[PDB]
Amino acid sequence: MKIAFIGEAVSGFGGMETVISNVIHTFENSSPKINCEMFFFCRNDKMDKAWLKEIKYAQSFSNIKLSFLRRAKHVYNFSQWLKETSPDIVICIDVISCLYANKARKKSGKHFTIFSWPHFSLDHKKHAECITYADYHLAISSGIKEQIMARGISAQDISVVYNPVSIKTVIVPPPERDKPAVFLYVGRLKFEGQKRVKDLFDGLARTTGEWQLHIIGDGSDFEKCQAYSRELGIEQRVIWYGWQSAPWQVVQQKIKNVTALLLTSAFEGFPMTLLEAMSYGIPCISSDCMSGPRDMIKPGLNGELYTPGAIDDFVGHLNRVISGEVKYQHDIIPGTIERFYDVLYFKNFNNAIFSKL
Repeated sequence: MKIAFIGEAVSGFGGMETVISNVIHTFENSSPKINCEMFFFCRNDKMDKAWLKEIKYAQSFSNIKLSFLRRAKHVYNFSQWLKETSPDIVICIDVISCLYANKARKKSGKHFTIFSWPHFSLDHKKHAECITYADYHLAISSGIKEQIMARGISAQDISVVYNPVSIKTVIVPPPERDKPAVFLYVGRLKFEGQKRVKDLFDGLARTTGEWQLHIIGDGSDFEKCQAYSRELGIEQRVIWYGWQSAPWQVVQQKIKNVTALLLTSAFEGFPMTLLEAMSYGIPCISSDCMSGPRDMIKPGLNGELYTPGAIDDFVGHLNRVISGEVKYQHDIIPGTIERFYDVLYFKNFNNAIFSKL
């Protein structure tokens, strides 16, 4: 004991919430308990509490409209909480909370260590400069580590902890020989913007060889993406599943054989679907975007990376996996993401904290 996990209020149904609750519980059962608590800075109470089931938390509100005054109230409320708790460790799940923690530490008179643990590219969310208010840093990607070092932080004060995925006991095999290649896209649909489904279709339309694309997800651009597939003349090779609560059940039950999962984004907070696909042995072809894919994909071994915007290179990767010129062995791909699996992840996460202490 004792570790405080603090951050601005979240929706309550995110991937981030899943990792946080999971990390707290296995901290809570590590030693006799090593105690964990959470503190949220909120504008309202719209956050769902389901995920905080067995989690002790407190909140600070504040909906004053001048942000200077709202931050002042948050720093005060968290300063008082620090006096009633006494945590040894404060871990901030967003960058603005690093500022709140630092200012409330001086105000409260308490002594503790502040870790940042952001869950999105600093360059793509506000308040990036607030990262410098933490003592040490827990980076879920090498890209995040580079962004922190760019603000003057020493690499020795940043540990890359990645993010966790569960070990699977089934493998999704490739299509049998002489069957069309089967590509998979899992995610919210955006035609350009962050996801660039346009690039996915542009690349697939230029490829050589028989292929089929299975798309699990939707979004406002659904109709625009459908019309673009018709414009490119690929519409009979695309199968749309809409939103799906359990995409990997759809993969096993309905699709059964997969050549590769494709991701064509301009940026990602953390591409958890890539980890999920590799944990089932599915190779991934991804843009090398900020951030995450380059930490998971090993070119030639479990998939490929292409330079952002290099659609010609993407098409080359697609042609080669279709032809067999490059072959990814689905049976060994789950072993290529060893450092992401729950138990080893938590081991290095725990060590990244107590080694700085």
